[PDB]
Amino acid sequence: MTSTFDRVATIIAETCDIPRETITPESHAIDDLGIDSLDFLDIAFAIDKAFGIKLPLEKWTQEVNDGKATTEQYFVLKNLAARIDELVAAKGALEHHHHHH
Repeated sequence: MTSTFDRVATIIAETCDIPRETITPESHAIDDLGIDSLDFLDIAFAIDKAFGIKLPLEKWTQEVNDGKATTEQYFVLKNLAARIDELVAAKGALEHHHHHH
């Protein structure tokens, strides 16, 4: 299991001084966790380093605000982790499988 959510939940924990374990996959960064979109830029930049991916977070936030998309689709842990995991697979070409404890 490439626990993409797990690593991002840890990043969020470090960001907003909160326990990682209380962040569930269906937690909304803004509505639920009470984390502003500006902090979510820093979170995404920490993901950018961690996974070695380029999150177009600027366009995703723009889609939300311009009614192209809803906030949930990019700012919920399950959806965000899926976006990340797609970009890890796309850049990797080979399988991004990594086992851990």
